[PDB]
Formats: sequence, structure tokens, C-alpha cells
Amino acid sequence: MLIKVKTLTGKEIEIDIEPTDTIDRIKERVEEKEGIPPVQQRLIYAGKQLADDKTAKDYNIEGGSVLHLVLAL
Ligand SMILES: [Zn+2]
Ligand SMILES: [Zn+2]
Repeated sequence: MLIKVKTLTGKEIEIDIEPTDTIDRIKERVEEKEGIPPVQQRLIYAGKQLADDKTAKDYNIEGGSVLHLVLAL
């Protein structure tokens, strides 16, 4: 399922993920496309920061969902 990750500079990154990916795996797919290290990414969805060890499925993320990226390190 394809999701959008919006940054503070207004960039909108399309990332195709698996519903079974952990949020840390999502950060890694973000790193493969854009080069931003996973350790510096805070991803927000449903008004809260997502935990690395939970799955997209755990947050009920769906096709077309928009996550927000804040840089943090
Ligand atoms: Zn997909
Ligand atoms: Zn927004």
C-alpha cells in the first residue's frame, strides 16, 4: 500500500510499504528512497509519534494515509 510522508519543508514522499512492516522498516524504506537516516526520523500519524517496534497494521495505516515527518537527532 502506497502512503505519503510530508516533511517540514513541504516535501511529499510517496513510499510503498507492507501492512506488516514495523514503523522502523517504514523509516528504512524512507532511507532507501531519500537518504534520511532512520535514527533521525520521527513519524507521526493519528496525532502521535509512532513506535519503531509496532506495525503499520497495529496503527491501522491504510492506502493513501498521510504520515508527518519531523527531524529528530
Ligand atoms: Zn503497496
Ligand atoms: Zn499536514
